Amino acid sequence: NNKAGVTYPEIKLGETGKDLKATITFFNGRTDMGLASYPGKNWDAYIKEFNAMYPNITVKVQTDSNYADSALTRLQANNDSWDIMMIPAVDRSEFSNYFVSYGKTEDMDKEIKLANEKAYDGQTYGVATDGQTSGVVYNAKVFKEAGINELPKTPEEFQAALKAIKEKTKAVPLYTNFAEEWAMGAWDQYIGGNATGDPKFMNQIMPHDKTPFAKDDKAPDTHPYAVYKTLYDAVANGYTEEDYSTTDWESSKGKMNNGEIATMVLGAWAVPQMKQAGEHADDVQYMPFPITVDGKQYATLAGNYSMGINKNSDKDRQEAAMIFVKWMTEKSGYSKNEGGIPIVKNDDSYPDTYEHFKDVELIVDAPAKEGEEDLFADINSDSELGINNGNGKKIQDIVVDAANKTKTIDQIMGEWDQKWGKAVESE
Ligand SMILES: OC[C@H]1O[C@@H](O[C@H]2[C@H](O)[C@H](O)[C@H](O[C@H]3[C@H](O)[C@H](O)[C@H](O)O[C@@H]3CO)O[C@@H]2CO)[C@@H](O)[C@@H](O)[C@@H]1O
Repeated sequence: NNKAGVTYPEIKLGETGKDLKATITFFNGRTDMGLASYPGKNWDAYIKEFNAMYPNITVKVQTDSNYADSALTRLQANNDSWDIMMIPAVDRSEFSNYFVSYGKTEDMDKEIKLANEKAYDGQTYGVATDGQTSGVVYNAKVFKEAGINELPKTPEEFQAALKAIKEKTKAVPLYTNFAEEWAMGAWDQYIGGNATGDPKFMNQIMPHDKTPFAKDDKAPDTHPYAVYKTLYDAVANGYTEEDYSTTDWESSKGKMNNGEIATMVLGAWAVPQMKQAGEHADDVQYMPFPITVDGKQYATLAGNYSMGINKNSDKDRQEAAMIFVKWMTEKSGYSKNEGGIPIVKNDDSYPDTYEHFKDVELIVDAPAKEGEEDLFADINSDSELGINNGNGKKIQDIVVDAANKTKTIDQIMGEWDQKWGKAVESE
């Protein structure tokens, strides 16, 4: 939907669009970085640097809490109040209904990592702010006070860790952030590569499997089951916060930094935010999610939120926005301050955030089989599980079910399997 016909591979930073005078609006969920008190480089700091190269492209930022729903509402508004947003849970087959293409996916694949993540039909509609993994944020000082001198790598070792933390320390062993739906929905992030070591599990096995959530009796501490059982067991064993209904996200950052929370199950993007939330940065560390597959640990490599451009925006703003995105990708250093993997395609660097990952194999999810690019998304929709789509409510239900002992983890996963397998048959 490119009005200026300028594509991302064609943009020569500091040359292209130097004649443009426009104001563009950047809508994202980093409310922290919209504040003057951000304990790092905030948005204005980046924009000031961008303006040294493009002084006549004014970039303004808007941010919203509960971004996952606000962005969806903003797309329904169908207006010009934004030029760049972080793409929300829009299906691939709908990208071209909202966003401007950055180019052919085969061209963008020479420029960025993950060019086919936010893509459809050979066109790329999203550029990730950085590369992400999911793991566990943990306070190493708390871990030392509890006698834990090596990181758990399996679910049983993880629960034993939580038992030691609760026994020997005052830290909340694992904080759920139940009250944040996105924080609960983030458990979906662990069920593919992390849990199976198989890049083909998410997009090629799950849409052809009626029971992806059942326990794997050949390796019962692997596969999606083991992921969600970890959460179930943390709550049921009494290793989480006393009141799940009153969790608070912003204050949990400080509590992790000061050793009042021992672990939180979050992506790498969360580590600098909590390192910075207090004076004890060096106690806040990042570990692989504790699953091991045949002696090895794996982490899915997938994008953070991707930057998408409004097809409503006029010709000048579309191009200015593409120039800003390219500047964020190639120049800003944002990935390096926000716990990110750089998105420039053949940048092999990585922040110190991954210093416990030296033995971990990062694997990008395989795409769908040729011809089934929509099969997973359709199954997900029919089943209403919303896997990796923001449905945190299904995760909240586990916390409630575990805390109240109304259902076993197996009953819950069987219920998911019924809904998923019915959807699989429908499509
Ligand atoms: O699931 C989509 C996407 O989620 C990414 O993680 C997001 C969170 O979903 C959430 O939006 C979080 O918002 C925070 C923000 O980082 C900061 O802490 C601010 O103060 O508070 C808000 C919550 O109100 O931001 C992270 C990072 O964008 C990430 O897990 C992706 O891999 C994933 O696809």
